[PDB]
Amino acid sequence: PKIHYRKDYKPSGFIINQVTLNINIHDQETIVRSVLDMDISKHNVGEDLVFDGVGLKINEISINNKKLVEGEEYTYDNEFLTIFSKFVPKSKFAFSSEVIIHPETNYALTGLYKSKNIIVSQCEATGFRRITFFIDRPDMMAKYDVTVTADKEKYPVLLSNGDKVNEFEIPGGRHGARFNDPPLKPCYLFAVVAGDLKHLSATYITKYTKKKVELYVFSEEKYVSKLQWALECLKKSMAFDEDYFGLEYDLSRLNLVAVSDFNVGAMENKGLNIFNANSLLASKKNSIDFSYARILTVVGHEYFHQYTGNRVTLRDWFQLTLKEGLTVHRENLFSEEMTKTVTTRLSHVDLLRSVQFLEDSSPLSHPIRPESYVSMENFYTTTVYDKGSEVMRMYLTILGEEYYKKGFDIYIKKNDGNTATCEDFNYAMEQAYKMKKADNSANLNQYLLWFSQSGTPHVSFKYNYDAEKKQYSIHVNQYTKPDENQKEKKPLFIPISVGLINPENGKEMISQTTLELTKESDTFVFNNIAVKPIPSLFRGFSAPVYIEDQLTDEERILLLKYDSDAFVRYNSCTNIYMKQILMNYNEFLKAKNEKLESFQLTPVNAQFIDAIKYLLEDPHADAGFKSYIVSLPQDRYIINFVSNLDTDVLADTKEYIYKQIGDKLNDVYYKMFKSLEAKADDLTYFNDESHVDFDQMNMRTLRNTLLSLLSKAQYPNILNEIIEHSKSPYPSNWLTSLSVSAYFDKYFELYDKTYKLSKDDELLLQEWLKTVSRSDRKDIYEILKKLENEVLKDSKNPNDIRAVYLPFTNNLRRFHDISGKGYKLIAEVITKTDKFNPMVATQLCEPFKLWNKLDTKRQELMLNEMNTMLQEPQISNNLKEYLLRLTNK
Ligand SMILES: O=C(N[C@@H](C(=O)NO)c1ccc(-c2cc(F)c(F)c(F)c2)cc1)[C@@H](F)C(F)(F)F
Ligand SMILES: [Mg+2]
Ligand SMILES: [Mg+2]
Ligand SMILES: [Mg+2]
Ligand SMILES: [Mg+2]
Ligand SMILES: [Zn+2]
Repeated sequence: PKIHYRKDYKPSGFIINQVTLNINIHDQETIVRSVLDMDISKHNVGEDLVFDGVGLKINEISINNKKLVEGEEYTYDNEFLTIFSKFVPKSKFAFSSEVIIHPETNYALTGLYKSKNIIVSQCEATGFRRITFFIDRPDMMAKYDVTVTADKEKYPVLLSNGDKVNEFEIPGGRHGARFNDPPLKPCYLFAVVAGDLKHLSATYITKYTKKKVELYVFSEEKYVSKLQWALECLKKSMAFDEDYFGLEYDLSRLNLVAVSDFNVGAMENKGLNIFNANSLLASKKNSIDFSYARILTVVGHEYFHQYTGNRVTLRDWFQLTLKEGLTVHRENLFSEEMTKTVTTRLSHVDLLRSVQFLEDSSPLSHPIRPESYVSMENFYTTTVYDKGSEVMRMYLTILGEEYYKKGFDIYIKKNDGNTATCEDFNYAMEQAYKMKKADNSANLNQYLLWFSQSGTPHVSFKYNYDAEKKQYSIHVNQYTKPDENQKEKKPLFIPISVGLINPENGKEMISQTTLELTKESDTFVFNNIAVKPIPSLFRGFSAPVYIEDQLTDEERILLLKYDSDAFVRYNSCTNIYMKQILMNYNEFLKAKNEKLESFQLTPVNAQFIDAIKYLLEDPHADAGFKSYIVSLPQDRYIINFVSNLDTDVLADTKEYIYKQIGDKLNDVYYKMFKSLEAKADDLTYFNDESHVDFDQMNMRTLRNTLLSLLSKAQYPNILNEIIEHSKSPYPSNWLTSLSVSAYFDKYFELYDKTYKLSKDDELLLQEWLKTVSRSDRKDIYEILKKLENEVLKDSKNPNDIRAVYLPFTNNLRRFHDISGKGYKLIAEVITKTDKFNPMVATQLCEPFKLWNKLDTKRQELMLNEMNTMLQEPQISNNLKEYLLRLTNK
């Protein structure tokens, strides 16, 4: 099993200057003819010519138009084509081949495949080798000349990278299109699409060069009415890159294409971005609210890759975070500016500290630039993406906007048209740092540890105030726990955005201040501090760390009410919740262990409940923020703070705390649920797909959150509200009516009603499936069986499989049933999926990531299912590799 090491990078002994492809699509097979115009590099030492080529059927291979013969001049083992060096030319030469591949039965959705009636490619990371022979690595840059042919009736729309330079008819009802793409590119950015596609289009005129860019968004005919918001988002993306970064699109045309079957969200193929339909298509009648921000982020994300990934590309795959962490960061800047809601940044942090923190304290922990890999298909992680983005964002926090923009432009101008590494980016940032600090002696060498060191730093605080001296001190410590990647962890460059709040009037006591913590510990002192402040720490979540604020709940409540920073207010609330959760958890655990007949629980802080009421009742406060404060921290955030977590005891703990708060605030909840209706459910723009109001959507989130709290509580006659909610035109509302009805006799009536509403739109039905999957039902296993038999069946669509099973795995009480029946069920699905799509099978492993954090019975149960999956004779490379790492084997 080949392990690739970052330190082993060496450039190829060969060069590929030109790729000329003929892709001929037929009913039962696809024939690919390829001529590679090649050369010998200065690094060549007379080695064999070895091409990647996976699952290819060879019809012929030639060098300089001379047929090569198997055995004597070459060998092929279904993974590598080896041409013996005595037969390899010493100067420029042409290599040609004709292979047969079979998109129809390509269910792994890598290489060239069929999604419904669309032929489509996915080449990142090493999928191009499933299409034709190549030296399949991103430093092998080449020009591409691509001809596609196909039955005209089935496949009237033909697309690839570059300009369409010819279209022609072919005898027998066929037709072709030729695309020439002169700029050099790595092969993972090659794409081809063929199908009966329908489109919306527009023309965009660039800000500075005033170039006309044609924008096309494509889908199957059935869903063409769902393309409009995507086009709006594309225009928005282009404008933001122009306005913030001064960057314009360089090509005459940009195509976005939705396909039903896709392993991830989307792919940034040059001039031909290809999307999971769930991340490109929406309409207000047929999509939940979440689709709108999803499409905005994903369209934005693929667009921003045109610079950070496409024009400036990767030397090697170990540099993945250089294009993904940076493009996620650009996408976050964009979406924050587009939505103008504080919950956009909060939602990113919420995801990082639950999902990515879990990963980073799991056996799978890695730095954002790993040292090795076996499977690229398993490399695309929340660590590389989301911790990557936080590391890219810290440069902005450290430099400020002006010098960050200067540094970023240095990176682009210096590396445009080339491969690059993480060091190139740090170097560019460092140049800006020298300018900002006004001495060329300043450096960011310590910053590189963010790329190489794994694990989440813990940052903790102590304070001192001298009332006579008017002198305030913040003592800060950082610590990262040793793990498998470093025995000794080094201190990082941690930027701490801080404010000081006057507790008497809630005002700022100092100007904007970013503490630069560069040692294991430091003391930051402030003079002329007139009164003892409450510190506002890591404003905007200014570093990806565990924050231990060492504040009292009284101080935290003051910040929650009066601080200026949304994240610190949100975090202060989170910290109050966590102190309560840990306390009640231990009390419940003790009662369980000692088999107590009676015991006490510590009630929720009443001033805290009063603070929530205060904020909820404030008509000038933000609805999205309001929905965060009435929600306990995510289970996957909580689990980072508890050893041997008994999921039952945690379920009882959450139940107690929600009941405590609802016993005081339910009337407030109910009043708000009713008063929010007019604005939240306003239909004025329901038939305008260009009008998206993120505040209004946050009001609906708040109503739907409140409705859930009231339904769980069995608030008097809340079922009436539920039934009326089911008649709302907004799918976020009527799907919510299904999940909250779980607590009532009406559940299966709403199940049928909402099914009938959902069944004729592919993506809406997947949303319905998710809603059922995550329904708080005691009969949820019986319900899942019904979904399998009646709706899911033997679908190989990753959207269908993920929709049915993943939401259920977050059911704390039932997925973690002490019998192990939920672990058994998800392992059976993983093994079944692994037969045809190893990448998605490993995605479906996600609930096992925390296995060694649970109580010892559940650790044993999970480990048993993982060992069972590992023992499957036909297990894929992906899944084997992943489970071996996860189980510390
Ligand atoms: O869709 C995502 N990421 C893709 C991306 O970065 N688009 O710009 C992405 C694209 C391709 C792959 C990928 C990697 C492989 F190794 C494959 F085999 C494969 F089929 C897809 C993974 C993630 C999500 F991270 C996002 F962006 F949040 F939606
Ligand atoms: Mg094959
Ligand atoms: Mg503009
Ligand atoms: Mg389908
Ligand atoms: Mg290990
Ligand atoms: Zn990306």
